[PDB]
Amino acid sequence: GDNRIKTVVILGGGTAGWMTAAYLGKALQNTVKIVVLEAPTIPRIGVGEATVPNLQRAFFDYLGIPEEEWMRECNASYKMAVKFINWRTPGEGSPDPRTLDDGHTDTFHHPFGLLPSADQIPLSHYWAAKRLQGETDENFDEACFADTAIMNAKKAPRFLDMRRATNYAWHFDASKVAAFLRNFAVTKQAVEHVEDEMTEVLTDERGFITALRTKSGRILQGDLFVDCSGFRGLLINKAMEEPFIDMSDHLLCNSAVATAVPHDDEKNGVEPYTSSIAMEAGWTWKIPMLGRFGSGHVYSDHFATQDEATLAFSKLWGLDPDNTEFNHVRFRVGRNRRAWVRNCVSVGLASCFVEPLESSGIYFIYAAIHMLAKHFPDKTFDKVLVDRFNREIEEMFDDTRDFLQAHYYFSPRVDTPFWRANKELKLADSIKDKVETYRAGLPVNLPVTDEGNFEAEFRNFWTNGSYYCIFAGLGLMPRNPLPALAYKPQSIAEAELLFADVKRKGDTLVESLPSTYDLLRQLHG
Amino acid sequence: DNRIKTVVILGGGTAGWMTAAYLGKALQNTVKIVVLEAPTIPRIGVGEATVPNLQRAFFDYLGIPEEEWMRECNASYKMAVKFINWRTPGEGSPDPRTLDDGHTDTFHHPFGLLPSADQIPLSHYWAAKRLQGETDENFDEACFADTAIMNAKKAPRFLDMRRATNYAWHFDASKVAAFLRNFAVTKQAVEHVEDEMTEVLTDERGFITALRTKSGRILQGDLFVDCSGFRGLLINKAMEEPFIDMSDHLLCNSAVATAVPHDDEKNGVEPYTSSIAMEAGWTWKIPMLGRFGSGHVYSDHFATQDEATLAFSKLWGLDPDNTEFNHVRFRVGRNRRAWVRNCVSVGLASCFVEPLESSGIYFIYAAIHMLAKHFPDKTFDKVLVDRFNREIEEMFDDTRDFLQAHYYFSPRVDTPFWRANKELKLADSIKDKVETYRAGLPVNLPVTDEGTYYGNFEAEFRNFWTNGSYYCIFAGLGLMPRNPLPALAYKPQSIAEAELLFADVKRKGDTLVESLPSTYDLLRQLHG
Ligand SMILES: N[C@H](Cc1c[nH]c2ccccc12)C(=O)O
Repeated sequence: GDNRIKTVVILGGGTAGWMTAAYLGKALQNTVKIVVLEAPTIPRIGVGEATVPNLQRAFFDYLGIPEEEWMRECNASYKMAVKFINWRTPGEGSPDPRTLDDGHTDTFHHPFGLLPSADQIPLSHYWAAKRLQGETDENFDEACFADTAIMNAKKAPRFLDMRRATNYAWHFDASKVAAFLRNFAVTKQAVEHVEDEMTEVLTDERGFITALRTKSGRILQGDLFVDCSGFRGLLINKAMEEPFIDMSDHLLCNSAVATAVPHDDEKNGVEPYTSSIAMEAGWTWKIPMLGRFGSGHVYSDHFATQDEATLAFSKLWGLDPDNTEFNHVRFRVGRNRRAWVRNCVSVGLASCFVEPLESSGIYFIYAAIHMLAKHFPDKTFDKVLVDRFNREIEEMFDDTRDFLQAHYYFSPRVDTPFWRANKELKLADSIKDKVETYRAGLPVNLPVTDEGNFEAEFRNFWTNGSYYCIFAGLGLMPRNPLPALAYKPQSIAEAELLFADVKRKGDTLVESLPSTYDLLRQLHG
Repeated sequence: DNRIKTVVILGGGTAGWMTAAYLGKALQNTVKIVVLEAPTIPRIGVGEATVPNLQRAFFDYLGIPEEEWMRECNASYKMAVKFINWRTPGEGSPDPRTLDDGHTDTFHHPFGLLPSADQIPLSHYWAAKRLQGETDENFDEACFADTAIMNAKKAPRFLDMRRATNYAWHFDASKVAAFLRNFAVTKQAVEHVEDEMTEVLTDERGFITALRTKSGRILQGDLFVDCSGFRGLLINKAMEEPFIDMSDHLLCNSAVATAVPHDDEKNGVEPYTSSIAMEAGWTWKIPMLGRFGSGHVYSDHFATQDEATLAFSKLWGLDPDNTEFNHVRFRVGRNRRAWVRNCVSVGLASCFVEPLESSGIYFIYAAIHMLAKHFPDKTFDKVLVDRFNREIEEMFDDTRDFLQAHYYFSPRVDTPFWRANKELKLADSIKDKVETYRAGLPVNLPVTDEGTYYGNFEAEFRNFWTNGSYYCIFAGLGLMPRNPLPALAYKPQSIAEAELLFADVKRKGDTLVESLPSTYDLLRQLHG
């Protein structure tokens, strides 16, 4: 016979909806009808969104969409790191770094370049040895990644002839990526765009969804439903009654106030990185694009009111707190008990969320979509397929939640009740174990690759290098060097050449590369 | 200077001399290394099998070329373990019985990673075709050109030594030990003390300060490696670390072995290890130039040594009185902790399973590799020790589980041995993987190419038994998924892309089965 899914209905557009539609369009090879039900788009100012480097490999390449093509259509810029500003020093927010007890600037980078090795030990470990033994005054980021010097000079990750210099991710307008993908899905993949509100969810006797009724009275029948409805979870939470697990016992931020800020890219150039600017009750992103930069103060409302937060946010950029356009979001932090129940699959905010401290939102969507295609059911909805999908989403999420918690728990700051309450939170066992490992001088989640394949990154997402960037950046160091280094003088010496190579290539590239500004100007024909 | 200054290794053989040689290179002559070994009573070379990383991870680390060590220990090539009669009842025989469905009862467990189409391994396209009647081909022959190369007994290299395929090694264990002793003493300033141990001297915390020899000499050290074999003279006896018996997971606990002269002119040489099923266990065959090692592994709760020796002798038609037999009674399991205080267990002193999937040398290499990475100073940081212990326990339990799957999913129920296998519990870890397989999903999908996998030990160690190895054993024993992977029902272009991969396997197999020398002719050239 034929027990296959025939129709898929996706509730909600935006990134989650149109990413799911486009990806399933390619994955299911036109054997399945795909419908997107999206309420017509109330226009909101492009507050900017940041990504991680596998986005082109895991998503746009699967779809056959060249990098330059999609960037041109959504005002995209380059990202070589997240730069953390004032995460160690007390007081009011400021774009400018305060000065540490030891005299150095309170800035550290989390770049995506992965670290070379000598004698199967990463350069991280040789740096740590020299720092703990007084043989260097260099920061981890400066010693270990040429990317740090390239970002300090605001240079581009590519040459004008488009040769790659370094690894990088992307800044873009979310609503314009959604628009680009809608058009691609509708014109290239026979996806049906239904512009209407949902009013009823029709369910059979055993609790499966049979169809969505729209305002216009159209009945969208389907065998499988993707909830991309955002925080409301119109299908997964409301209709299906799957509980959401709040994880404010792990992260405190639960609110943001955002906007977009015109920018003199002639004077200042463009920063090829996202900035995480510390504040009293949370932090503030800055996502440079050609002509402006998106920003949003992420805060806990148990430690600041919306007005306190809006004032503090406005003060930061020196904006008129009444006559500038603000978007105010109150978000869920956590995940559904189960991402997929019966014939309902949650993707995006409907599934899970953390604050965008390490740009995890788009990644969560393409990872979930990738796992849906791999676990794609027939009408029997085998419980093992569903359970293994749910297992992958919970491990993906908890991994990134824990990484983020490490950013708060190991901040030295104690000046406001927010920063103090961070130290009151329990750490998940998983991240206590990794702290203990790091503190003994051992690597955490050693990377295995030279490519810098989505599947390799998904199983080991936050590698040794990323733990060092955050731990060492916040001032947490191992108790001692890796003991094996005391027996390996030849390896120490081999590592000295690697540090020299980082210095040389940093200097060579800081001279030969165009500015982010000049590459963007060339790109946006 | 709080560093370890001296390392004392109790015991030689493979575990002792591999540890000595590896630490010699790893510690860059900043540390004194002593091997205390009782002088060597010669024993029959019953043969040992290995995995492919051994040349890259060990001999190449030491700068020893492949041809050099193979020539010194009568080594041959290995492209798989071949399982014979694991599905059909009756007495042991070298020759495969026939299944109810007409297939011969042989299946291969070769090396390499399976190619993919649309991020789905070739295993899954094969399974679809088999469950849907579109193929009568075995998993092994559809999915690995190596199966055809092994069927013709051809070599994994051409005579000019171009690589054709993946492979590992058969060798004489005692000759590899001898080769490495000589290398460690003459090239790495290791001190060989030929004496028995009489005393283990300890401080107030129970840390070892020195070993007394029979001659009365006192070997001081800061770190002790127990390579003493099953007796665990340091880890179990002196340190009193309990051994966890795991006969509630595997039943075999005995072996009777020997070496068998072989007409390599008539029969050629098999470039693989054979696992020949018997009534109370199984029998290895490890071909080398001129002879083959063999040993019947058995449970003594289901056969006596006589029963086992007779049955083993019957198999090859050996004279059960006038052939030389080695009789081993082994412990199966691992220490509660591999490393206690300043005592590190390696080899049989740490852990054992029967050599059903050639895990002996690998267990040694992995422990040695992890010792160098976790190498302490005199403060013996408990986190270094704990992380070492965690790696060895997970390594062992993973392979114990994989091995149990060989017995639990054998369809055989004809003897009380095969029946008792099905009375044992499966560990959770392996139940979960069976359930995943049975829904058509991959188990332990490889995440790197072959270059990375066999080039960086850390990539192999985190993914040792891949999707391919689960299919080789499950499908080989006749456990199949309930249904194909549902995603495949929506992916006709991907089905078609997989058909080209099957065609590529056929072409490579046929091209190479014609152009390659016999294992015999490559061995003849190698041992010139
Ligand atoms: N890591 C795997 C182990 C392996 C694969 N096939 C066999 C056959 C016999 C023993 C071990 C293995 C590899 O080497 O590819």
